[PDB]
Amino acid sequence: DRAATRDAITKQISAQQNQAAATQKFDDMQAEVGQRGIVDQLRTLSAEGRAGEVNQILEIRKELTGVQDAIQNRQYRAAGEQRAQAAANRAAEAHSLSMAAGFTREQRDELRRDRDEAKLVSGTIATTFQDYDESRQAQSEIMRIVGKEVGMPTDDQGMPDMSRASQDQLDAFSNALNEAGVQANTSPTERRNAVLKSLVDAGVSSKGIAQAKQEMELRESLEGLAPQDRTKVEATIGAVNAELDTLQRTATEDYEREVARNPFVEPDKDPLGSVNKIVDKAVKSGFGWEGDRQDLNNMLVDFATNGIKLPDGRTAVVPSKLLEQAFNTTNTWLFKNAGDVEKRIIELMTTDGMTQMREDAPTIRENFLKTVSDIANQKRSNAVKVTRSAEREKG
Amino acid sequence: DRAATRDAITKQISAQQNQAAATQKFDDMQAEVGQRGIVDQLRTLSAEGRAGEVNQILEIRKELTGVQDAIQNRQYRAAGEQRAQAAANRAAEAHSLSMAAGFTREQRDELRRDRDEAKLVSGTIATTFQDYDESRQAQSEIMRIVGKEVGMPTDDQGMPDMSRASQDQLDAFSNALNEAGVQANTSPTERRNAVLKSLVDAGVSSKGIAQAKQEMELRESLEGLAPQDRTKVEATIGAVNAELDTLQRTATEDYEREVARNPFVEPDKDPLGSVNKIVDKAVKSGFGWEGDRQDLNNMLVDFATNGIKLPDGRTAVVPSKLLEQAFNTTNTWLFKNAGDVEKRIIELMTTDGMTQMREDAPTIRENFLKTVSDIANQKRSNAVKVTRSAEREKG
Repeated sequence: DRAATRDAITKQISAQQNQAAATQKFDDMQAEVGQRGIVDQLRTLSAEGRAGEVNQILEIRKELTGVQDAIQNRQYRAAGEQRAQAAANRAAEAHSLSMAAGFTREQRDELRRDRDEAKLVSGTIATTFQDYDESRQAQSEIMRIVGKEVGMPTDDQGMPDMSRASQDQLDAFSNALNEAGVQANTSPTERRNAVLKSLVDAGVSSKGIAQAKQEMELRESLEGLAPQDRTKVEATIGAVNAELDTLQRTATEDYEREVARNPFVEPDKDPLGSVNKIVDKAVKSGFGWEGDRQDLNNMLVDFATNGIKLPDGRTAVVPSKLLEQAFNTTNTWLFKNAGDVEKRIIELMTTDGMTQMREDAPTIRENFLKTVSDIANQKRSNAVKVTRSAEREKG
Repeated sequence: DRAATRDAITKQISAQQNQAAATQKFDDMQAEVGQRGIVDQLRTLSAEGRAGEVNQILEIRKELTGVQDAIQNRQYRAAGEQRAQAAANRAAEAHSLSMAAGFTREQRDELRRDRDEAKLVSGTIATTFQDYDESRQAQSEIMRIVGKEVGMPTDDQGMPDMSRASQDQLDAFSNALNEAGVQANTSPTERRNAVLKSLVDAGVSSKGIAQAKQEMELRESLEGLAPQDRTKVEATIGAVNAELDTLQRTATEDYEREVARNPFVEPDKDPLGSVNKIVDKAVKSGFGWEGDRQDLNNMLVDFATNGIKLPDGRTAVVPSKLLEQAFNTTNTWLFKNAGDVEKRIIELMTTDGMTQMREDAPTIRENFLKTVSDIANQKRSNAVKVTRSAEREKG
């Protein structure tokens, strides 16, 4: 548990509560309390994935090949995006842990703050849209009932067809609206300002506000499109983002392989419980500490918790397999006292190649974070440009 | 493990990281993460093999014999090429190990460097094409959807037929492009310059750059061809390379038989653990070392690791079966002390025929390497000439 005093906690903590609320709301929505729709998986992680799920809800070899190709492309893109996001989250957590040596915000927590603001924006927008959808369906019930009562050309969804509805056809709906209902449906403006206020309540930099406004314009444009036109637009967006996706995924495999090579770039809390077995290797037919197994365990967990005092004047946490290979010598009789083993680990951590790898780890970590941030920014930028160009061209 | 200090490592190490990245990317692509295409094996080792796999994806006795003949010829050529490549790789590794006696680059590592540059070029180009293919399919989804919407003559692939598409037919695609999409697809230029920069990042001699440019021109020409015309062109390339393939394969059997004859041309790390059994033959009813089994093992592994001091002033590593036949005499009582057995092996390695075979091994090894390099260069040269001539003749 944490016993630290919050005190002012002006930033990164109100955002923490807001992101906790967003996560619990997403979990509750995914749990599907009661009976609802979502026949398919309906992950709704992103706009492209949500459009793919909607399509899933919806000569012969032509369509047989086309449907399969669409499914394969959508699944590949979504899997790549989600794996990249998870890897970036893990890398950001590792970078924050590494920087937390020594509320000490600096550039690392600045990057953390902007990424968390983006995550908060995305979660809040998804929650707002999900909440709106239920009201849309509830009101569409009455739109369909009224349309059937007066009688308009309708399809499986029940709402009168936009293309087939003439002015006289829409006159029945106008008369019904004049009669009762009073459903203004003006939310497409009020909505975003409300969200803005919530963001103002949370505290967001101008970049996050711009991202939220762009998400509003693109989401409203997408909602205004017909299902077929919406699918066409989202698939064109996927095509124009394909090269960015390929660059992002390739960078992710490169950086995760580098992580697999480097323990310093990614620590782990599991080996904190592993070190005990190494203690056993100091006892079985071996001359180690003079009956100081508890002392050895305490000093090893301290070293794996706070780190060794590097001679340069810094403190670095020793990883697991480097520690065990340092302990595993040709004959254990050489390493008996605590001073000897700490001198051994100190001199081994000061290896030239090991040192170079140590200061290489944060650089590659921050490069990975910067690259994924730039990839996301470029994806959003090309998406907003294409969507606004299409909207202008249509009308 | 290796504890050497990298320090500058300007060459052959950045290339090492790049080739490691290429190999892991190839392994990941071959693993087929998730669901994708590639109904057949789809090895995609070379252009000819990839074309054969594509054909595999695609009176009566006429076609029955023709398909079988095509499959047999393609399989034979691909198997010969891959076996030759593997044998050449093993020979190059053995030559590097032999030269490493005594970062000592010389002509052997110059040949290694140029071969590694060629391998890096091939791997990077294959990875770039594989990455591009997914985007091509994703965008072809929308091209097919739009073409079906407006309505062009189409086949199982879904894209409108090039020959059947008139100017008026392509006017629908032009209007759709003016409408939305904004898919420039200008990569066929930017792509290669990007690769060039990566090569500039890696560090490549001018010959490698020329090879990469030729691979670009031939790959783009192949991509521009129709499937039937592409098959015709690749089969003509195989026919014009058939004599080079025959020369290459015959040279490979000759040189691998010579390797089977000569241990000096190809050592092995396995007998390093085998020598121990010979030690047993020195104990069972035999007068050998005076209780120095560990000393004998240490001296034998040293001899098989660093080599014996030849009287000429050089150091050569003794092979396995020559060693065991040196030890296996008519009566083991003659060879008891270490000095006697080392004198025996020294005088046996100085045999006139054995010596001649010793200096014959590197010569035949480098001849094999030069021959395979020339075969590859001539194959690429005739391929580029035929492809450019065909491209000029078509248009």
